[PDB]
Amino acid sequence: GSMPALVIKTNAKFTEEEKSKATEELGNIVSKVLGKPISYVMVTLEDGVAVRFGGSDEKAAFMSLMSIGNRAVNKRASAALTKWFTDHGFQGDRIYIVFNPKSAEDWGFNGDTFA
Amino acid sequence: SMPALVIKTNAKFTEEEKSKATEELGNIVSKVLGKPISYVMVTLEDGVAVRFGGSDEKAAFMSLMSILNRAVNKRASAALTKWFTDHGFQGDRIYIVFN
Amino acid sequence: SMPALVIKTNAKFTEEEKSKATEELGNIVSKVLGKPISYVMVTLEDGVAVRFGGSDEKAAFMSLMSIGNRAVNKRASAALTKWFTDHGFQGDRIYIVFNP
Repeated sequence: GSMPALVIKTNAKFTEEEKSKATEELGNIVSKVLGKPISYVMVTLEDGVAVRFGGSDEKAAFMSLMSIGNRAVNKRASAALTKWFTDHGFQGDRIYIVFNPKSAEDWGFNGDTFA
Repeated sequence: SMPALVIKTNAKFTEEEKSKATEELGNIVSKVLGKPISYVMVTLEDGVAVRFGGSDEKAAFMSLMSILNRAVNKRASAALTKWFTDHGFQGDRIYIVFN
Repeated sequence: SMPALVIKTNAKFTEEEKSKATEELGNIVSKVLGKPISYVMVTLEDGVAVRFGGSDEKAAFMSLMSIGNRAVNKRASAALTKWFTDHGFQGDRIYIVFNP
């Protein structure tokens, strides 16, 4: 799981400072669970999004975790990312996490691809 | 058969900057993919909270969806990244994912 | 097994307009994918800068994420497009991509 990117959407409304802290902390979580250095970790966080999950528009979050190229790692990543949100008052079953792995030739960085 | 380019950045653009970006980046995609000019869906969200390499310096995330190959992906990465480096972004803070 | 519909538009919606849209579009996903609404995620972003066919006229982009066929995809496209055309969008400015 190299070059990971975590894209987050939530209907919660965060201050600018809350988002700055969130991208740091969620990025550090990604770095830790995937065993990748923080220098390649990308995090995007969009708040104030209209979200409905299970028919309810209560607080919820949608996340996609993308990376270059695992049952075990996915479970640890799901748990750790979900814990950041439950630590901030979200119900865990309203945290939707999807994983999108990619081949090196499908990842652009620094104007090139790693293939 | 029409590609889609989804763009997110923590940079803040004026309306004219957004208008020019979706036109120019859309035309880059059309040209590199061998599609007609304007035959592309482009979305651009600015002011997004972004962190890359631990830093909240200006950065951009792009997803390019086309119903692509190793060679075309490299040309697309270079051409899209050049647009951003020409507009003040660091080349190593541009992530492009191909689908 | 939990589908997600991600919507972006350059239209501007009120909070009440967004609430109604996520409800009705989510109900369409439930029906066309044959999944209970408890499994369906909908996100909606308005005020997005969009260009489609070279034009920044009112338009909507949708990505439907669900594990998996031509037949269901055709019905999904038709039903989701009808919601937008019933709510003031031009049909040829509705773009839907499927990600299995």
